[PDB]
Amino acid sequence: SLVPVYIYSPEYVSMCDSLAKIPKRASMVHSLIEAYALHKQMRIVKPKVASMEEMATFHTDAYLQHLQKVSQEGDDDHPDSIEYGLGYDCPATEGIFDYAAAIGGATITAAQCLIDGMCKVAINWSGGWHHAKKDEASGFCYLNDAVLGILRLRRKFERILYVDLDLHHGDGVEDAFSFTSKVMTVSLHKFSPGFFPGTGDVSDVGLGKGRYYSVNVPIQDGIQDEKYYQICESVLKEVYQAFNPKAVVLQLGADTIAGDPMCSFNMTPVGIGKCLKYILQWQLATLILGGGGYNLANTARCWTYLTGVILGKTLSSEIPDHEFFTAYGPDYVLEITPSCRPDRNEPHRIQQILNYIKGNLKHVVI
Ligand SMILES: Cn1cc(C(=O)Cc2ccccc2)cc1/C=C/C(=O)NO
Ligand SMILES: [K+]
Ligand SMILES: [K+]
Ligand SMILES: [Zn+2]
Ligand SMILES: [Zn+2]
Repeated sequence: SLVPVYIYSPEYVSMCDSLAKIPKRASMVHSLIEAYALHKQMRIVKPKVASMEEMATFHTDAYLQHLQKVSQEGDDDHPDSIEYGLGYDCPATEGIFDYAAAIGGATITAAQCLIDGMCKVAINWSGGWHHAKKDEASGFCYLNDAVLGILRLRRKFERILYVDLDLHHGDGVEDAFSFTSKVMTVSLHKFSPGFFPGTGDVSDVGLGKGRYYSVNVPIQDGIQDEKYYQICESVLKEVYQAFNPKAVVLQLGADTIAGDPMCSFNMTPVGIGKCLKYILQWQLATLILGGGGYNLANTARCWTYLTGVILGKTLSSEIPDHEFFTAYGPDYVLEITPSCRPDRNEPHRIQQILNYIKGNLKHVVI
């Protein structure tokens, strides 16, 4: 149809809530999307928990298995943990395996729907776990659903484009497809000394026949909706022309929005929204994902607003009373206001980058 597919299931939302770093976030988001009763304008779909075999299409058995053990326990001692990433920035708590599988399945489902012509846009705000390596958790990413969806997607579509708008660089997803030309990865993110993962400069382009098939736009603190769109809509224009994608997987981690603990970018869901609109306009099959977002209230407002955009709907400022109303204090409005920090993004260095890029995107043609 022309109607968007909204991957959802009360079981699933509960599952996602159990994640340490972002408790009750999944619920808060569905709850708010429901309060603006947008779900009514979408096609709900239950997540087909990823099979051991499906997850294994990108992750080593050794890893998936170890992730399983620990999940049915508590990583009792296991000094081998570090070998797989389980530690602090990826706590191997109990029953996370089911957690992973739940999410990875959802994203896979989303991709299935897109494949089966059931819709042009499939959503899974829980997904977006872009750091997970083929065999080693990373920055709260125990499973890389982002990649899985791309794989499942490549079944029907030839060239697939992955646009990562999370605050952090989408290393995991990028690596997975660093050596191929069938999948292109575009990532906007804060790049600085010490800032995790600290990978993906602009000189990062890919390897072998995957060279120039990995584009990275390093941004600096303070960037707002103004410049961000300029920068983004600029790159996405080139990428589109020189790549001609068949489908698109878009990660929209809200850890870039003003107010997020990450205190780096100074974006508001409206800006990210404009980027979303620009992509959607290509009317290719598109798989939407969540990801970072740690100022929960805000993360909810953001993704809800975006969901609105996806429906070409205009939401009212008044935050609809709902299960978490209290949380949107003290103004209870949808809009987010950019903090008052300077935008350390020198316009010279920027244009310098947008050329470096389009220049590399020149080869992609040739
Ligand atoms: C909150 N978080 C902490 C880490 C680290 O492991 C390390 C770190 C080290 C020095 C400065 C800042 C962060 C990674 C994340 C989030 C990733 C994310 O949301 N991906 O989508
Ligand atoms: K990113
Ligand atoms: K690539
Ligand atoms: Zn272990
Ligand atoms: Zn992030």
